[PDB]
Order: sequence, then C-alpha cells, then structure tokens
Amino acid sequence: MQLNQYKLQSEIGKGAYGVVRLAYNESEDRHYAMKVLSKKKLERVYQEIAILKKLDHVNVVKLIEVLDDPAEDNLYLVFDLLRKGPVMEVPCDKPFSEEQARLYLRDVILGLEYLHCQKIVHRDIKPSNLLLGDDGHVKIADFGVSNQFEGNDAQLSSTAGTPAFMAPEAISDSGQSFSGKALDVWATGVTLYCFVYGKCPFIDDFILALHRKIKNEPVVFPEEPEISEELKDLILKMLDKNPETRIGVPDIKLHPWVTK
Ligand SMILES: CCS(=O)(=O)Nc1ccc2c(c1)[C@H](/C(=N/c1ccc(CN3CCCCC3)cc1)c1ccccc1)C(=O)N2
Repeated sequence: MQLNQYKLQSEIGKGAYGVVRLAYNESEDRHYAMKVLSKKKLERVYQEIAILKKLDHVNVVKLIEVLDDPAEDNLYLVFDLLRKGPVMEVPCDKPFSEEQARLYLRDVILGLEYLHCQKIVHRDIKPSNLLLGDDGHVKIADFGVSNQFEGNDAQLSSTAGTPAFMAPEAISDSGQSFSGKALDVWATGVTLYCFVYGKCPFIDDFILALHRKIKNEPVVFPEEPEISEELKDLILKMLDKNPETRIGVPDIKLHPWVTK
C-alpha cells in the first residue's frame, strides 16, 4: 500500500483509534510511524490536529504531516519513528534506577512545561506514552485525550485518560470543574513512581476499588527497592490529593532531587 510518498509496511501497535504502521519514504530513505485513524470511530478534530502540528519540542513527539481523502474513512498522521518504543510498560519485573528515573523525569517536566506554555493539557501522561528517542531522551506522545485551553489553565468536567493515572479531584463527586495542569502533575507523579517501582502506587482490577484507593489511600513506598528520602518527598508532593497545594512544574524544577 502506497499513500502518496509513503510505502506502508508492517504494523507496530494498535488501539481504539486504529493502528500505527511503519511508513517508508523512499524519496528521503527514512521510515516513519503512521498512525491510521478511523473517522467513524472518532469538525473539531481537524482544528485540534492542526494545533498538534504546530508543536515543536525535543521532548514532544513531532507530528510531521496529515494525509486525508475526505471521501474516505482513514486519517493518516505521520510522526517521527522512535524504534526503541515506549520507555516502560507497567507492571514490569525490574524498574529503572533512581538516577535513570531522574533523567526521564527531567524530560517529561520540560516537555510538560512546554505543552502548558502552549496552552495544552495532555491528560494521559504515563510510561507507555513516553517514547524513548535514539538520543536517550523520552518524548511525550498520544495527544488523543489532550485539550487546548485559554488563560492560565484548563477548566475540566469530563474525565479522560487512563484510570490509574487520574487525579483524585477528577474522579471525585466534586459538583465542580478541576484544573487540567494539576492533573498532568499527578499523572507525572504516578509515572515517576512507576519509573522506580515498575508498578502503579494505586492498583486494583476493580475500577471502583481503584477509585477508592486513589481518593482515600496514602502513597505507600515498598520496602524494596529503597529510594532516597528526597525522591519520596517529591513523589508525595506530586501525589498530594489536594490540587490546591500539589506541587507545580516551576517548583518541581527547583526540587532538590530534580536539581541534584
Ligand atoms: C502510544 C503513542 S501513539 O498514540 O500510538 N502515538 C505515536 C506517535 C509517534 C510514534 C509512535 C506512536 C511510535 C511507536 N513506536 C514503536 C512501537 C513498538 C516498537 C517495538 N516493535 C516490536 C515488534 C517489531 C516492531 C517493533 C517500536 C516502536 C508506537 C506505536 C504504537 C504504540 C506505541 C508506540 C513511534 O515510533 N513513533
């Protein structure tokens, strides 16, 4: 299958959207990752995809181009190919070192800072959505649940993303909207915990039990592997159940663990 300048080759991943496939550009001798969406599965989307194409940061996966036959179902988003794939899948048998987790936390924070400066909240930060670049740095991927906002923050009502990474305020009977940036800090906190432990801080196969744990249980650090008191401090501030006091990106950047 040829799609303009790309030869579509084998599948490398699948989802609710559709698939991701290798796309060979012969005129460049470069492979790409082509995300093939179904329009029936998805007006407003065309505008959101156009915002995503404007994004340019070393810790955000670059959307190269969009191909579309309006008379047909498929929508093709062409991205940079990162052949090392997701940095981690949870749960896993062996986590990263604390030192390695730090380099990846720095990447995510810089990427997130950049997205928030561009008035985007990601809403699905998690290890499997962090692609490992050939330069050793992670790039934030999967913007399917992201939202653009105006002003200083997103104000949100609906829940979206991955249950195990959703902040308490997003799943609580608030009768009130919640701030989108603090959702991304929380999710990054869950992610950070996954980097050093290989498992989420709140785990349950039963969604109501998962929600209860997220809302009601404190973070419990496994006795092994041991981590630094400084990392524990950062994780507890990022997983503060109160979004009003939960640490922000500016302070995360100044945290002693991050700067050490
Ligand atoms: C989950 C991210 S997404 O929403 O699919 N977006 C996205 C954007 C840009 C990308 C990608 C995805 C990938 C991407 N790369 C990737 C995925 C899987 C592997 C490992 N396989 C192992 C089996 C043989 C082929 C290679 C290597 C690279 C990917 C696709 C689907 C799910 C997770 C990761 C890539 O290289 N660039």
